[PDB]
Amino acid sequence: VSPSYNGLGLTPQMGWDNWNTFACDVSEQLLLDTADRISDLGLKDMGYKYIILDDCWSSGRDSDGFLVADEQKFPNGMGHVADHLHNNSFLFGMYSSAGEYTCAGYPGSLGREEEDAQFFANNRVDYLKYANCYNKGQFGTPEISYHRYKAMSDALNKTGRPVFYSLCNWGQDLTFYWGSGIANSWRMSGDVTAEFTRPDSRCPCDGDEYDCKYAGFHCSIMNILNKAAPMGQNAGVGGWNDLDNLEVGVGNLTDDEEKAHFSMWAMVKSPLIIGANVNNLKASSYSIYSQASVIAINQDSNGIPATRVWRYYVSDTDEYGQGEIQMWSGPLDNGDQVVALLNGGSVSRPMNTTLEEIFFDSNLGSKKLTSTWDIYDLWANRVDNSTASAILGRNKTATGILYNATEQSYKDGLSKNDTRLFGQKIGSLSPNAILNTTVPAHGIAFYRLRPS
Amino acid sequence: VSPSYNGLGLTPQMGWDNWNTFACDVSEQLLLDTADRISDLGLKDMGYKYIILDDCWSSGRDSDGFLVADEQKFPNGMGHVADHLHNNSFLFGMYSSAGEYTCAGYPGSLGREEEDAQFFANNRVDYLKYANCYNKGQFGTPEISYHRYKAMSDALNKTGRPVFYSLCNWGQDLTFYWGSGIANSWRMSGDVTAEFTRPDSRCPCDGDEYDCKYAGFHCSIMNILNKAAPMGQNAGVGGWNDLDNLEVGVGNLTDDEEKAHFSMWAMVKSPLIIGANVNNLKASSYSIYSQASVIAINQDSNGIPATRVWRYYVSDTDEYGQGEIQMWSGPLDNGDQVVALLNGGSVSRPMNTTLEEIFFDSNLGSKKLTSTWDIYDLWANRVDNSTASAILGRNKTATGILYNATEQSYKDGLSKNDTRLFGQKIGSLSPNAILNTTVPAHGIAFYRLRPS
Amino acid sequence: VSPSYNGLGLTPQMGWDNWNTFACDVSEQLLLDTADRISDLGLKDMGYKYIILDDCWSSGRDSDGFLVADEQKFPNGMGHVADHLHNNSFLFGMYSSAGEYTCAGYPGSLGREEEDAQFFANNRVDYLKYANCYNKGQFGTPEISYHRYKAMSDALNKTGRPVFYSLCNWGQDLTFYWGSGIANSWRMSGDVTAEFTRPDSRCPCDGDEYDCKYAGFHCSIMNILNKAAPMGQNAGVGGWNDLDNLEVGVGNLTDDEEKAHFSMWAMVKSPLIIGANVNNLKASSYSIYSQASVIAINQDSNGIPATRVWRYYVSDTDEYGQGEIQMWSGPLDNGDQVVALLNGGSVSRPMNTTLEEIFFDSNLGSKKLTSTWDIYDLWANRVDNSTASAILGRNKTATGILYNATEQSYKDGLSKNDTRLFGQKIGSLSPNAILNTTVPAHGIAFYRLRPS
Amino acid sequence: VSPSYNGLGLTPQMGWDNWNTFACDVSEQLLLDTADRISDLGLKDMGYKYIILDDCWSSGRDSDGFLVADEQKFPNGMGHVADHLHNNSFLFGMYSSAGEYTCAGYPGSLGREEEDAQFFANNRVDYLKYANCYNKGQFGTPEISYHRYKAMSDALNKTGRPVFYSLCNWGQDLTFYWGSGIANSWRMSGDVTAEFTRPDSRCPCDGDEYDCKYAGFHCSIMNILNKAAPMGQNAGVGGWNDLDNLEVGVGNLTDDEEKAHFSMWAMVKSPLIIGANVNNLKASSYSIYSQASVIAINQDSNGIPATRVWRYYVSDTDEYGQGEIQMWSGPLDNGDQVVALLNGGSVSRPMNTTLEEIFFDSNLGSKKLTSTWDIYDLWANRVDNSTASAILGRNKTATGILYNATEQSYKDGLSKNDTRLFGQKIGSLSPNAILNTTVPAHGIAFYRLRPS
Ligand SMILES: OC[C@H]1O[C@H](OC[C@H]2O[C@H](O[C@]3(CO)O[C@H](CO)[C@@H](O)[C@@H]3O)[C@H](O)[C@@H](O)[C@@H]2O)[C@H](O)[C@@H](O)[C@H]1O
Ligand SMILES: OC[C@H]1O[C@H](OC[C@H]2O[C@H](O[C@]3(CO)O[C@H](CO)[C@@H](O)[C@@H]3O)[C@H](O)[C@@H](O)[C@@H]2O)[C@H](O)[C@@H](O)[C@H]1O
Ligand SMILES: OC[C@H]1O[C@H](OC[C@H]2O[C@H](O[C@]3(CO)O[C@H](CO)[C@@H](O)[C@@H]3O)[C@H](O)[C@@H](O)[C@@H]2O)[C@H](O)[C@@H](O)[C@H]1O
Ligand SMILES: OC[C@H]1O[C@H](OC[C@H]2O[C@H](O[C@]3(CO)O[C@H](CO)[C@@H](O)[C@@H]3O)[C@H](O)[C@@H](O)[C@@H]2O)[C@H](O)[C@@H](O)[C@H]1O
Ligand SMILES: *[C@H]1O[C@H](CO)[C@@H](O)[C@H](O[C@@H]2O[C@H](CO)[C@@H](O)[C@H](O)[C@H]2NC(C)=O)[C@H]1NC(C)=O
Ligand SMILES: *[C@H]1O[C@H](CO)[C@@H](O)[C@H](O[C@@H]2O[C@H](CO)[C@@H](O)[C@H](O)[C@H]2NC(C)=O)[C@H]1NC(C)=O
Ligand SMILES: *[C@@H]1O[C@H](CO)[C@@H](O)[C@H](O)[C@H]1NC(C)=O
Ligand SMILES: *[C@@H]1O[C@H](CO)[C@@H](O)[C@H](O)[C@H]1NC(C)=O
Ligand SMILES: *[C@@H]1O[C@H](CO)[C@@H](O)[C@H](O)[C@H]1NC(C)=O
Repeated sequence: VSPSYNGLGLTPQMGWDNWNTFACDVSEQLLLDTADRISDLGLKDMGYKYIILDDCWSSGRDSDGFLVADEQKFPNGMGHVADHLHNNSFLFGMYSSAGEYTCAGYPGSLGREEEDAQFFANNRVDYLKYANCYNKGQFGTPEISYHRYKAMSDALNKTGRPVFYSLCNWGQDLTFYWGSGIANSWRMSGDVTAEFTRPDSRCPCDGDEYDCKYAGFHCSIMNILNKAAPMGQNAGVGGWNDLDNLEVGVGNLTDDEEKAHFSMWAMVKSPLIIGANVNNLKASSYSIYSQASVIAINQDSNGIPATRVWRYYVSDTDEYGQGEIQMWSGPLDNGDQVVALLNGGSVSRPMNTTLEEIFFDSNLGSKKLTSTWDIYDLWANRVDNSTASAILGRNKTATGILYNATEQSYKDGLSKNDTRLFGQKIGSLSPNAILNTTVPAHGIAFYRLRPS
Repeated sequence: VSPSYNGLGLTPQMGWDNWNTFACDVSEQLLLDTADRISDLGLKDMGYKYIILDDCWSSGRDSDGFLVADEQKFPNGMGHVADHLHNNSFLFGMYSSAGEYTCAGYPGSLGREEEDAQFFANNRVDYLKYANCYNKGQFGTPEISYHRYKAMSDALNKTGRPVFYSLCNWGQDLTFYWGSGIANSWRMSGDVTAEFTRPDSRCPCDGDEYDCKYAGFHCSIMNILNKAAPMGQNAGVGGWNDLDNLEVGVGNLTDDEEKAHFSMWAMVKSPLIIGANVNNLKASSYSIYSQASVIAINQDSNGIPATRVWRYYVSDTDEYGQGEIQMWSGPLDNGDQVVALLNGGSVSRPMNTTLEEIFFDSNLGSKKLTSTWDIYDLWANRVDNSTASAILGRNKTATGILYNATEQSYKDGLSKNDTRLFGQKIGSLSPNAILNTTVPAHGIAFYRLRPS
Repeated sequence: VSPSYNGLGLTPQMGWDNWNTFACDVSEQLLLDTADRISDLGLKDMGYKYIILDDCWSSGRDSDGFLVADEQKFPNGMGHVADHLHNNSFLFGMYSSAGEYTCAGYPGSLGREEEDAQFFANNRVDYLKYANCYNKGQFGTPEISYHRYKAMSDALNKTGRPVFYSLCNWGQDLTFYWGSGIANSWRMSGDVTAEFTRPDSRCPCDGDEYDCKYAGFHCSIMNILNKAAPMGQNAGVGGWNDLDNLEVGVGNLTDDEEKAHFSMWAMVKSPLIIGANVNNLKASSYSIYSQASVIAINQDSNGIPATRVWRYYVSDTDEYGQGEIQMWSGPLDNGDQVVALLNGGSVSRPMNTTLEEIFFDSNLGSKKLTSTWDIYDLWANRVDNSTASAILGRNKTATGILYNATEQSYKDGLSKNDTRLFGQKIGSLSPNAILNTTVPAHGIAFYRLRPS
Repeated sequence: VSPSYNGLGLTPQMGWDNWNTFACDVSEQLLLDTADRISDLGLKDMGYKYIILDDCWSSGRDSDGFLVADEQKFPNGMGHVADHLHNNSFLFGMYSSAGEYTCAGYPGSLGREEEDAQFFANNRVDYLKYANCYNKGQFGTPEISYHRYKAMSDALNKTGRPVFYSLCNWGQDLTFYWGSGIANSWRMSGDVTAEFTRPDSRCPCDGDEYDCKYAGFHCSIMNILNKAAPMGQNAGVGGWNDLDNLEVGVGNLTDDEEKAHFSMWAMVKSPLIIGANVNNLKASSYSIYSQASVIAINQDSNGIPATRVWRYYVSDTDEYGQGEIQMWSGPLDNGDQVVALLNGGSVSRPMNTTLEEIFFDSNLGSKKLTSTWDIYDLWANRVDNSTASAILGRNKTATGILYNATEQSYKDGLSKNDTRLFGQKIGSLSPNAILNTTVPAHGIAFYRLRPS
């Protein structure tokens, strides 16, 4: 633990990014309509405050060296978009790269940090995603990468405007070590894709290679989670490990895969950023994004990422030869404990654990191991497929259905003991007893344990 | 994507180099005769414009510190060779090393970049191959290697002469990351040899070791292709991965090995540089170099290297214990798709793929997966062994037989739909159907798919 | 061998640290009571001189930039604690980090080395544990880490006060190479835990990965010993490999595990620092800490760490799939030899060795291989469970029971031949004969061999 | 190839070092007696010119900062020893470390390069072995190690005295790349030991790990040879890979192991430095050192290290689980070829090769593959055990028995075709025929092939 370097990111950020679906194809209308839609679906009031505009937004640089927004896509300027967003209680996020160009080939900020930082402040920006493309060889050791990213960190501070600073260097040069003191969140891997396990030649580093020299992209959900496992210890209040935007609602993942993906991202205190097209979001995906129970885990005050307790490879492998089972446990602020039984195998299986395994750093005969604990299924009481369809199809309102965090912070709700945030009690676990369930293929059992 | 740093290399370079056969043994006559021969065989007009003179060309340095060409080998100077080449519509390329000496022990350019750059400009040079021998410990991190190669990059720019800058550092210190902003192409491995699979003690890094600390040489064709697989994502217009000169016509590769080698080099957008002795070139090798269909893939406008979709090891291993099968797919500018089924096994085998595998980043129900595609064998209509022999034996002319890119750029030919550039339609692939062929040992099936 | 850079640490340091049990929860009273208790139990006079106060002791920094001790925990200041300790013949140790903050988030010493060094001298400090948290990207190569730690090394020297300088960078950037010239001891791994073999996701580097890029913590006893194995050759008089505080009396290790852990730590010349709560220490653990025989090995004059002679994996694996057997041998100053037969297997087993294996660098027919050697069980004559309980329960005094090193240095005792420091002779080993024993699961046979 | 940076080391150096047997225990008498003995046994006139004094020779530094020789060991100074050596036609070599201290703890030369260099010149030194102990963190990248060793390289040059500069950094930071331009030879691994295959915990890097981060020591003969295999390509006239002093006559290697060890060291163009006590040298070891045939390979003009053609692991493993077979081939200056069939297996076995395998870089139908070659056993006509005993026991003189290179350089002898230097013709190898022999366990078949 250390204080937030800039007072922001006391919990992981939440919001939305246009990349995963719209890529370069962007506009003022797309952004604002989507913003409205996110607000209308009640996701904004769940915490999804950040509207993040990605790459391909500028047209070039003007006479003063300052950045110029592509007026075809943005005919009123950027600050105009910020204002619309602020008026609807959103926060506004923009994109750049710590290099000559951005990953799509547009002007980059390397050596031009102050001008660009000021441009973002001038256009009333709250959040900067800062990439790693075309960095002119300014990487390869922790020090050199640290200074390149400190440049913009300092540049933003100089503008006097509070800006949530999001590093996007894919974990290059061991970012988990040096991120906290200059940033609020750092990407720790190459880009995620809508694949749960699939290895990819574009993502050469496997799950064990947290110190990757070619981060790449099209990395699977399990590849990134596996890379993040040891990094939890270097995350905390004010500085988080970023496992990339959520793929829930994107591509062709199963409901089980989407739950597992969303739960784990929340349990390791990763930024929860919607990658889906909210105007073309399916019901099952929508109810996953809106699971207040799980969001509460991610938004835990004085957040601590969960720890992977064990991992075994299984003979039940998928079409890609992948198959492993995992257990994760983690402390919660109010004395509770998160537990995940993760079945990455190709077949439905029984999974089990004990109190000894759950409270991994507790000695024999200690309170936690000698007490009885109530088990809450965090996935219970999820918005059903019919209700979600109705809300998405504008027939119903989200009001009264989805938990409102604007009305009542997650911390408050936990203090008040909202069944809304704790899921449903399905039983209890006692010393010398075993917790057992059936966990679907590529699925999860996700519990919150409370003392009896 | 980013713009070409110097406006050159909008497609991968094509041409010829004396090293693979003649090594140090060089002369004005060898160069000029070969140039004429390349022109006469019609290869020049296919795109093979660059005549690259390699090592062992200088005799020392003169009183002014400037380089001096070995007058026994070059009695008229270098600019005299340039002129002959320009007159015959060739472009002229020379060699140096970012070190104290060249790999053969001749004067090197380290710390003497401006003088040497100017010398090349003064002798009207269009292309520089810039090696990595005797670099005085100026390597080991990306930064230090970047600055060493930037030195000459800057030095060439200062001369005001357009020069195609070809890096030859064998991928040391992760060149794929930093090459684009200062160069047009970069060697990404140690030297190739006329072996398809053979591991070599002089090339200690295997196919998976793209981050190699001892690049070495005598690396097999499959060793280099395997190293290049993840690097595709860091190549594009103006900056290419260089998998070293072609070994087609050199050594004792089979026809199938030569086709596979040539196709893959083209599909990953590698420089296509003839390493063969064109005055002693055999028929089968000649027809491979002259396959307009395959060159069109390499010379695709807005070029994107193909992606390796899958790779499996097989029990059919050769004399060296090597045996793997690969599938590669890649987007083409006009909406087409390149597909390669690569049999690196020791035995002829059936190979298969689907549309789902071919369009690897396409969601279910999307156009590409729901449409029907016509399959074109890119190796059809190749110059036969009799015709090629006749052309090489001067009995026939290449004119009217080989596609003339000078007369009609590859892009135009693709727009005009020249059967010359598309191969022969052998069928079509529909959703839920499987594409199946028989692929020879160490051979390839190489397709272009067009929408129906 | 090289002289001690500062004249201290001629043998490995011994003492106690509050972290392993009390963590942040500390006070003047806790420290002083514990000090008294350590003295009363006779451990002080065995060599456990250093009372090391860990993290969470400061409240902030004062107006002059100097450090300020948290007056709630320390209402008389630090020098007041030093004095009480000096008066009772203890030495006083404090904590800081070569970073912006300490690992618990309190003021760190990076860039503020002189002020902080002076503060420690002013408060009459004898020992500094200097951590690696929040180091602002000042790591990644040996050189950069070396200078960061040299900064404080120099800063302490400037104060003119003798200070035992203990590095705590977890072996990052190959500390064993550069530690000796600027420090007395260096942590060579991430934090130990009360687990003998258990792999942990928070400690990603296994036993073979001595060059670890994410040191982590919760590393098992065998994980750290395995990492230390090759490092012996870079330790000696004045500069030692530090395998972290002893876990004897902490958590739930078996008696056999505690003996193995304690013996090995001693045999490799690691600092012997009590991590146990001495006010809640159990009998068996107490008798282990008080084994004069084993301490004599650690405190050997002109100390040389032992060498691991062999290591095999066995099918007798524990609940964590871990199971290996090891033999270690090491020269002693008086011509004797330490031998350890280490059974990390899950089952009791016979273990054997010869003189050829014991004297691993001795040629055939040399004196050591041709002589006969007496075998001394170093674990014989250990304080029994009844006597220790009595001493801990204040019924008996340690005086007359525990060896007094203050009264008679270990070297003297070895010269005088105290059966107290040599254990019990259990037999002899002759050329061509085999030394065989039964070694318990997770246990050790620990011998001193003397010439007949 | 590149010229020798200083004109020395046109062939690998030959001589003797006191370390392998006498370690720190040294004197003027030991050195001079040994020198006389080496001369009397006729080894000096075989090329063993360099008498290298190792560590533990100085007593401290004098008032001027200059080095002071330990007058108990050297009561006449060092130049006095040089003179005795020059008078007997020897060359004199001394030791230092690019660090604060030497490996035994005596004054080191880091930051004091000029004074020390001048001290060596003043005492008429011809050769410097320059170690890597206590280097104050000045390693970790190629550049930093390069400059540290360039310091002394420059310092020696400044003295104007020709000095053979021998690097001893154990291959740290890829020395094979940067050694040539500043040195004559570089250690490429940790210290050798009298073990043929034995893995050792003090030498953690295996045979494949040429890029070692903890070089260590007590590395086996096969461990070092395996590390050196890829490095041949970076050695040549003026700059050689050093595989450490010869262990022939030291410890308890078999005659077959000693032959294999000596042959391979010669074939890869390593320095041939006697590590044995020449006053206690056994017959079989003596005849190995004196095999003119094999020395001629090492001392080949325009020397090129041999290439390992293939390597397979065998089921015939020794007590340490080690067992591999190797074939090495290499070009010789006069057009001949060295061939080694190396049996690292535990059992005697038949080994075979063809001309295609021997001439690994020759195409089918080329002269070398189509010609017939005469096979010469390089180990034939070796001094027998009786004659060697007599010479060592002073009964006979070496004169007329051992080849005299002082009288006739190896190059001359090869030109004159001395059966003395070629071994005995045992047959011939023709195209499509197989060369087969029986090779002993841990033994070698070592051939020179000549065209018929
Ligand atoms: O472009 C915005 C992108 O930046 C970050 O990217 C990492 C990724 O960038 C490139 O990927 C893409 C494919 O999505 O490839 C082309 C450029 O050739 C671009 O259209 C696009 O960015 C590189 O090709 C990859 O090497 C690199 O891994 C960021 O992580 C993304 O979220 C996104 O914001
Ligand atoms: O010399 C021209 C050569 O430079 C580059 O070199 C890498 C390669 O150089 C040396 O190998 C040599 C140089 O003459 O190449 C032949 C092999 O056919 C050998 O006779 C000789 O050793 C170094 O010795 C090697 O370590 C190194 O791998 C460039 O990459 C080549 O394309 C070529 O232009
Ligand atoms: O001492 C001369 C030695 O220097 C080089 O060795 C590296 C090696 O040195 C140390 O080994 C020895 C044992 O031989 O250990 C003691 C004290 O530690 C010394 O007397 C002696 O040098 C280190 O312990 C090792 O870690 C280190 O690797 C050189 O390589 C040798 O050839 C020789 O010249
Ligand atoms: O706080 C003093 C501590 O510093 C060293 O620890 C390394 C260890 O620090 C961090 O862990 C901490 C502190 O131990 O433990 C909890 C749980 O994470 C946090 O409050 C705090 O950050 C890092 O998280 C770990 O990655 C790192 O390994 C030292 O080694 C200890 O002996 C102790 O003095
Ligand atoms: C994944 O593939 C499924 C087929 O199993 C397909 O249904 C999804 O595409 C969506 O189909 C919907 C038809 O009910 C359509 O209304 C929706 O717009 C479409 N989504 C997109 C992005 O084209 C596929 N899912 C996704 C997210 O692509
Ligand atoms: C290795 O062990 C052999 C027995 O296998 C032994 O003979 C060697 O010792 C040497 O023996 C010589 C007579 O054969 C004797 O003259 C010599 O003094 C002796 N060397 C030493 C150091 O004692 C052993 N060889 C070595 C080199 O130690
Ligand atoms: C600027 O930096 C200081 C810390 O030096 C911090 O307290 C402050 O909040 C930062 N301000 C902004 C606007 O980022
Ligand atoms: C003393 O107690 C320990 C338990 O901590 C036990 O394991 C050990 O065997 C006892 N000692 C003896 C000699 O039995
Ligand atoms: C010479 O003696 C050695 C003993 O070490 C033995 O290996 C070898 O076989 C002997 N030579 C002959 C020719 O018998």
